[PDB]
Amino acid sequence: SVAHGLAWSYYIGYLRLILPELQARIRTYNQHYNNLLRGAVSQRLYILLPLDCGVPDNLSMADPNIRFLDKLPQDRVYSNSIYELLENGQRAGTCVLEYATPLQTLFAMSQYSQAGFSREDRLEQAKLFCRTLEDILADAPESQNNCRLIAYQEPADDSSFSLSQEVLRHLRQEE
Amino acid sequence: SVAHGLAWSYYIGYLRLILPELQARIRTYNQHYNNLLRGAVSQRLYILLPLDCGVPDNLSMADPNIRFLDKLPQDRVYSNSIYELLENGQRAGTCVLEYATPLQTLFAMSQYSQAGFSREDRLEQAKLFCRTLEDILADAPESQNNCRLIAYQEPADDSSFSLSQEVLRHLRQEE
Ligand SMILES: [Ca+2]
Repeated sequence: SVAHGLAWSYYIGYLRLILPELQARIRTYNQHYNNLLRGAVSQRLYILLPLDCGVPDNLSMADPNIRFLDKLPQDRVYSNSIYELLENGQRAGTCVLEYATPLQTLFAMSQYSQAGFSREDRLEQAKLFCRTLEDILADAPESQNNCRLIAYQEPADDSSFSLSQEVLRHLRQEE
Repeated sequence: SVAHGLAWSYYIGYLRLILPELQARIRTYNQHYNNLLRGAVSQRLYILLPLDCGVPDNLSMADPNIRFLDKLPQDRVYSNSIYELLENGQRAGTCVLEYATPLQTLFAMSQYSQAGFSREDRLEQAKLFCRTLEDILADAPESQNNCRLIAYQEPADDSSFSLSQEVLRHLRQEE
């Protein structure tokens, strides 16, 4: 099961490094664009976990209601992004939002014949990745409340899917 | 069984990306950065895989007989390093050398109390990581002939082990 290693690597190699100073970075950003914003950038890292492992390199196309606002400023250096979430045509929220890159690995594997990795396998591992990461975060309260996991599938009944609504539903669980 | 995911992530997200253009960068380098007495750089990525997962944040400080020579120059950016290997003071070879970074993840895990991840578990995963990666590489020849995995365990009598000697053993049996 690749999911297990993938989740631990993601946590140990990335989340555990960046989450500690996140709260300070967004704050610094908030203080300096407070004139322009008011409608402060919310504080947690929102991690998108599309279970179909479909990962554009751009929420700048994923949803008309998600719009790139700005780069969150400040071996590995971290390029986080701030986005506004619209609803009813209005800005309804702003948050640091990104895809869980290990889902790309799972996707690449399923596309790599020698991996012997079926579509059923990939989805199952994606689910296992999400679950494992949740368990990891559960045991690190400090990190668990510095980020939010947003896992989703697009509906079978080809009714319309809203990535922004998915994000907003979590973002409103807090405040 | 974190080793599974670590190996696949390392292959998909790094090795399979970098190995395709390795021999080109090495060829290119073996001239256009003219240094009179510089020796030819060997053709493959040599990857250090200590089973104890002990990765120094350097590479030279583990062994004075491994000496940094140059950065291998390159749409992502990659940091690879060239070293000369000494034997009785003499230059016995020149190669592109680095540690397998996923072993750092295994070491960090064993240090992370809540992982429930012991030194014994770490060694088991380290071996599995090597075996898994070797298996992956075997079914990807165009990438297997471009790198060499150097897995080793260190004898309790450290006077009986030299990291440079280990690299040299592999370096000597090839082109
Ligand atoms: Ca010893």
